[PDB]
Amino acid sequence: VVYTDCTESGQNLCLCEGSNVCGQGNKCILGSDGEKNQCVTGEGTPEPQ
Repeated sequence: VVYTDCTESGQNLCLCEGSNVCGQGNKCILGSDGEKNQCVTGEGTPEPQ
């Protein structure tokens, strides 16, 4: 039950915490304002098409 990496801050079923998944029910923000990545809960969508 693993996924792929994200492409931008905001997706969900991707990898944002280094290589750990970050997203279902929540929403990560990888590299904020040209900064770092972090996981927060919110409004987004799965990365897989």
